[PDB]
Amino acid sequence: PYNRMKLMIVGNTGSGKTTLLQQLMKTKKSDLGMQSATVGIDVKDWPIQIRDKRKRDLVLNVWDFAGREEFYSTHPHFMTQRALYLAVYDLSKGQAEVDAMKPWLFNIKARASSSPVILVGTHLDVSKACMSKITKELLNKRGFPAIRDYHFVNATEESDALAKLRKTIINESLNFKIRDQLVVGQLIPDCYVELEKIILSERKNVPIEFPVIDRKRLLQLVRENQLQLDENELPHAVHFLNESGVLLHFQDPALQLSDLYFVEPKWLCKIMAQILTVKVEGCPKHPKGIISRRDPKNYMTQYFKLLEKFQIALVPSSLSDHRPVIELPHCENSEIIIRLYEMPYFPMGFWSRLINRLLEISPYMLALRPNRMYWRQGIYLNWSPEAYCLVGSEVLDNHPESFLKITVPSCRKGCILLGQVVDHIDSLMEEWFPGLLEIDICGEGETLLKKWALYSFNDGEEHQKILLDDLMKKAEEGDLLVNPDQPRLTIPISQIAPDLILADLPRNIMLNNDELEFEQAPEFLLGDGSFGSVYRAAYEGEEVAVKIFNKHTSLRLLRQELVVLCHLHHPSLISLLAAGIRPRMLVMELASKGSLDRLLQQDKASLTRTLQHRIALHVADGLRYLHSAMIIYRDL
Amino acid sequence: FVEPKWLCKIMAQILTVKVEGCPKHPKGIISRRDVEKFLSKKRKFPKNYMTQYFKLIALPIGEEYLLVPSSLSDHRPVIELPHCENSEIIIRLYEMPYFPMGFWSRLINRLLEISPYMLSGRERALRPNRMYWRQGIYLNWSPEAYCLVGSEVLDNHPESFLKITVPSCRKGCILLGQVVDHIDSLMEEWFPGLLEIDICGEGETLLKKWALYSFNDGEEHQKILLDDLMKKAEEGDLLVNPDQPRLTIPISQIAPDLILA
Ligand SMILES: Nc1ncnc2c1ncn2[C@@H]1O[C@H](COP(=O)(O)OP(=O)(O)OP(=O)(O)O)[C@@H](O)[C@H]1O
Ligand SMILES: Nc1nc2c(ncn2[C@@H]2O[C@H](COP(=O)(O)OP(=O)(O)O)[C@@H](O)[C@H]2O)c(=O)[nH]1
Repeated sequence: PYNRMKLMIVGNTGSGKTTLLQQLMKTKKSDLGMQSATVGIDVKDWPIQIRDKRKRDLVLNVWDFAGREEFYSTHPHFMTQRALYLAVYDLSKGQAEVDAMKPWLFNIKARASSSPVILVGTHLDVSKACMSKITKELLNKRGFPAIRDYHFVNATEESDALAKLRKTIINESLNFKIRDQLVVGQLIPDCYVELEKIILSERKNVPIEFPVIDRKRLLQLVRENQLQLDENELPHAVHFLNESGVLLHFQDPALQLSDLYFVEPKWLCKIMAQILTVKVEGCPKHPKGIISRRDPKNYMTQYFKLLEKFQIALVPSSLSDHRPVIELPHCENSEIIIRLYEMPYFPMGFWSRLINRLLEISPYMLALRPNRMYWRQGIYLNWSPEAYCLVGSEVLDNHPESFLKITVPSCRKGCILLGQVVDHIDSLMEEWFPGLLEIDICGEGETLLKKWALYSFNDGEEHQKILLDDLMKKAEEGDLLVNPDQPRLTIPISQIAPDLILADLPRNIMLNNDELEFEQAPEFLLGDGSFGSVYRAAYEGEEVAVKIFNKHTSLRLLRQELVVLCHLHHPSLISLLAAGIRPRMLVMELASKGSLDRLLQQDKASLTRTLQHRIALHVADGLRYLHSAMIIYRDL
Repeated sequence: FVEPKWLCKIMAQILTVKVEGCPKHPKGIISRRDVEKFLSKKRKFPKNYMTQYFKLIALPIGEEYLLVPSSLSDHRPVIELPHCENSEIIIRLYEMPYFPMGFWSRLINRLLEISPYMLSGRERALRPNRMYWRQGIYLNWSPEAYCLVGSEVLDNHPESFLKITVPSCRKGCILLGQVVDHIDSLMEEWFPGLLEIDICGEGETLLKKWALYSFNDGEEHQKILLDDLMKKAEEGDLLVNPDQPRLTIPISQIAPDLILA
């Protein structure tokens, strides 16, 4: 059995975070009479030898996150889904700080959507006990994560309330049980436990200034002991240990640090927050937010290399919260495509990653350089009055949510930019915050995020753009135009959302449904292959092979495949001819003789002993072109 | 005006309109509805006169919103540029002891004419992008034609500067010439004291105009005040490095306006 969880503490800018934990841990000393606000996340671990019939002496680690808003950019890295979350009221300012909790709870829901949260009042000596009303009214079960219990400990001193809170923590930890698994008492191989023991023992035998450990040292320690791990067991073992928080290791190939292992996580977390606290009150030659290389044994390079790897370097935090007024050339309600991403709150590490994803993409419309101005919530990378992209962030009147208004020109060069930024935002959103884009069939189908598109029938002077949900607009794919209740006038789909229709791709891949005849229902035209999804049809008067896609392939994935398939164009590689919707198909050249495997299986005599050379030459040419295109075929 | 207090405090009130909730306006943009609702007394015709007496404060934008160049954000945005090589940008500094009162709002108002290429109606127009702020302006026709006229502060210098950056191209030279001509007109009409030739200063004025150059790309910019480049262009057309008389840079790229380039 494995008995180890994470008890993360959550709250804002000064509350019972480092004070509550002391009596929760029953730390008697409390030598620091006046302690400062937390820098980093302050990892600590404390075992609970439960004095009852059950003897599961579980040891769990607390990560009491810093509450100041300047460290908020790095917190979502350490928000795992295998943990129990706390919250702190600061009941001194009752009925007000409960509202201040809502961004934190929303972030917890976005990151760890299936973990219980326990709310804890941290003031009784001062004041205002009506906060439990609002917690029972709007904060209970309205989009927020699954609240389990709420407490009102005095925090300054031990008491019956604190004991009840500790028992509640014990009960909720021992009854975690995500999707009926009972994590707190699951079963793992003993090799993992032994590796954890040796790692936490070696934690005390590393240099303080640099506890980073190379993979060679880990292979040394596995050799010194009698572990039964091989090269094929470490990639899962260290990942499981990382999920338990014993040591942080990163498996992203793009960020070239997977060789290093970060034992003693508190050191790494504290170093991550050192740059965010240094300032200069001198001459403001540089705008607020930008910074260059300014001040040990070769560690200086590794520092900002790690910051760049984490994308904390230009410091996206403390970066010019006020935006300068921007006056676009064409804003006559018809030359601009606008899309909105209405969400209840902005997730913590959203903008610092977003303005760090579109930033590095210089080869747009492909290498020329774009002008750019960065603020805490925008990019606005613009090339010319006819080619730009403004990814802003405003609040609508009489609207408590947060919006992400992307404004792009509607011309040829704007469709590409809109589809390329929408794809990046969607990928970020589904990769970092899966709890937001999560369907909710139970209850109303809110999904928390409503992606709107703005459209106006009148060619300018409409004075207002009508909203339209992107899913409802997507279901309107039967035709090619949208129209109101008064159908005398209509708007093409391409002008208001050129990403749903395959418009951001090069126009030489138009479906051209008028001249295409194709019978999907019969199977005698499926003869290409055997029980496949490819059919035979005729397009432009020529015999071709179409590839009908099932419901599995999403539109975004298909577009991401087509954008790289369209630019290949070699005479030894099957070249695309068209693609389109109704249904999601793909037309390509028809190989008259079919694949080579069937011929080898049944027509072994057809090869005239010199075709065996021509096939090899053509395949070699194809492989040469593919490797010249810096793409690896991987399955031939 | 029989009551000066009323006029002064009306100007003050228009300069201090604030709305809760962080509305869709970046700092320095006000809407007529907001200003009418902000003043507790919702007058009918005096509101029209107040919006019409701003011939002094609040320029009209789109007949529904007002720009207030004296209340714009004073935080210089983190702004990059297409070109960043020393041989691809022309930089002209205007060193001053201090910024006169109303200088940075007069410069913006003057720089809101849009015809540096259309030549005052010879062509139709060419609308650029703009990034107004209290101490600067950015105009962008293309990644090859742009202008950034903004204040700058240098290390260990108690003065204030007006660094103008343009691309080192033909359109960059056109923009530099137009901007320099307009700024010289503004300095001549509204702030003659900075251009005043002090006899006690012996040919020295509060304004000093520098051109930044670099013989080799990557090195630090060196300053030469224009009153020497005028004579050096009277003699020849090239600037020569005194240490190495082979690194020669034309005056067609350090200051094209001197030689009518
Ligand atoms: N353009 C074409 N002309 C002729 N035959 C083709 C063409 N494209 C594919 N085929 C053949 O039709 C069949 C299609 O195989 P396909 O690539 O769809 O297989 P798969 O990806 O493993 O299967 P699936 O996607 O259905 O799970 C194969 O036998 C292939 O050789
Ligand atoms: N009077 C009083 N002060 C408290 C109480 N709980 C916490 N504090 C104060 O809050 C501080 C804790 O700081 P903390 O929130 O952990 O720092 P942060 O995590 O970086 O925001 C301590 O210095 C305490 O003085 C309480 O119940 N009563």
